[PDB]
Amino acid sequence: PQITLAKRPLVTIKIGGQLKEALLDTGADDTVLEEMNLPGRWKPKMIGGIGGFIKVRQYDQILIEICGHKAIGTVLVGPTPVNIIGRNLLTQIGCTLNF
Amino acid sequence: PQITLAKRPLVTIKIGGQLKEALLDTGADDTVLEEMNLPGRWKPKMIGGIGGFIKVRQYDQILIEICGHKAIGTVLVGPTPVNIIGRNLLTQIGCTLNF
Ligand SMILES: CC(C)[C@H](NC(=O)[C@H](C)NC(=O)OCc1ccccc1)C(=O)N[C@@H](Cc1ccccc1)[C@@H](O)[C@H](O)[C@H](Cc1ccccc1)NC(=O)[C@@H](NC(=O)[C@H](C)NC(=O)OCc1ccccc1)C(C)C
Repeated sequence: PQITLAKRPLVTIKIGGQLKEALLDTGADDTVLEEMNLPGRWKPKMIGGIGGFIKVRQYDQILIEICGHKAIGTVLVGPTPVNIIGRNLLTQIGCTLNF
Repeated sequence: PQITLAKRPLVTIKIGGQLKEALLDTGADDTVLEEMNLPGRWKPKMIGGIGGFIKVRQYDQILIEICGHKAIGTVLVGPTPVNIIGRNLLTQIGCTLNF
């Protein structure tokens, strides 16, 4: 589709067999999900943003469906106040910016 | 222009009599720039992201140009490590996400 930006670009996703919404985020290199249960091995990492840093669990090879398109890749889980799909999955679903 | 997302979507902007590089950010409500001098007597403002909140300065009716598309709006300034163009300006230049 084509999504305008007068509102937050919040879309429906499926991950871990759960429906959620997430922000399609051109300014995020990575994908960061609100605190949840995911099965699998992970490893601690740390990410930085506006407020500073946070600890997150990194999981690789996680599948997510975003507005009907599938992507598989790394996902970080931690205390973000919003789920964020970053350029790592956005490129897989063919997403681009246009003006 | 069509921008893809293998790399950070950095473009060149003109603001405040200065040329700068910044990130087109669909997950930023507001535009936020690294410390510079701007025209006007600013109002304080709180913004949050990954890691909590920071206090920044808000300057309204600021002239900005992005890839030759002019826009006027609020621009915040404070301790971002990167310049960010938020949806407040992205909608003015007719920017959309597409897939
Ligand atoms: C991982 C990402 C989330 C991202 N950071 C990165 O990509 C970093 C630098 N990458 C990285 O990989 O480094 C860590 C690392 C190190 C070692 C190993 C592994 C990893 C990030 O924070 N990205 C931000 C840009 C940035 C980049 C570098 C440094 C600082 C900032 C925005 O693009 C990103 O789009 C976030 C998304 C977001 C939205 C909401 C909550 C949390 C995060 N938006 C924001 O941070 C913006 N906030 C907003 O848009 C908020 C929600 N609005 C707002 O606060 O308005 C007023 C308000 C007032 C009162 C209450 C509420 C709101 C902010 C820039 C304006």
